Amino acid sequence: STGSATTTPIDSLDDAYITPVQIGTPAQTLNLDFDTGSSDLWVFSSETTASEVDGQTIYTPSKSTTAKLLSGATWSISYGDGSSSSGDVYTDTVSVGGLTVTGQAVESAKKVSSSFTEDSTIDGLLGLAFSTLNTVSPTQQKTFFDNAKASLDSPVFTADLGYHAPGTYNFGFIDTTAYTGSITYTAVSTKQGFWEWTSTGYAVGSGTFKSTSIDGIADTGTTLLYLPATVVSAYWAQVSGAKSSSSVGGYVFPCSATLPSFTFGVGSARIVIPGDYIDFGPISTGSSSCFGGIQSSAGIGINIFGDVALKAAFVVFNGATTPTLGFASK
Repeated sequence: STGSATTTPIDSLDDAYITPVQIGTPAQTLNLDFDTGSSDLWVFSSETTASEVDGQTIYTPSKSTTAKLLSGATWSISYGDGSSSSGDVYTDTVSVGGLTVTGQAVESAKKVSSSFTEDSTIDGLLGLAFSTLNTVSPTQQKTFFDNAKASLDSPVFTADLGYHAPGTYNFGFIDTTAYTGSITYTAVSTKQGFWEWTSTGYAVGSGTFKSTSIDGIADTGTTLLYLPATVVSAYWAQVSGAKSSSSVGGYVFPCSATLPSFTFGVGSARIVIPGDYIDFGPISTGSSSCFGGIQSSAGIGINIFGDVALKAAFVVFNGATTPTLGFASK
């Protein structure tokens, strides 16, 4: 089997991407944030505290003939941005882009933090990191990918995120029309439960490439590119008037600037992030200070190749017995 679904930016900045997902019988379609940095499929639901719902579409298990309470199971998750959610668990039929899994754990939120409530466009998350990170207790659950894997034509999914445009998540096949050149594969460590890999270095603009190992994660659920402070300082030093602002919470730059590109290495290959991808616009409405898309990881504990980086590539998440990542230009 295969599946193919379009993913759409939630706003004009590509802050996140939503992908429609069918849950239950008859189908209830929710728009989920596919997150290769986490392993829970959770939804706004009929159980969510009413004051914490503001415009989201909810899953109502009582209206699904295939829903079953997963008795005694609870979940609770905290993300890198400080957001959180928790609740109880149903199993139900879940389909993405024509690919169906029966018996998927659908984590029903009883509580969500303010950042979820305030984002009316995101009806929940679909985790695509390794199932060792799933938070369901006392019986850990598998991700949609892990449950689909044995049925897929190939044990892979691909992320093809757009810049200010829709893109695609494919399951079970690699669309050879969706990228240019060849795919470069690189090793993955699953020790922390992430799609963790090592970039071979970077360049700023037209500058020389610096060969240096940068361990980080491929995380579709993170907006920005978070790299070591040395790398990030070297990038923003090429932008007149850029500075790190402790009041704003990262590097800002004059909105009048033209940003340089940023290149990262994948083995001997190179992915180029155009400068425009690094512009996240005014820090507040009408400001002439703009927020940068490359920020320091120093306060996180891990480097994160988020959407700024991933949207510049066609990315293969190879879930074979030995997992690997692949990157191609597009």
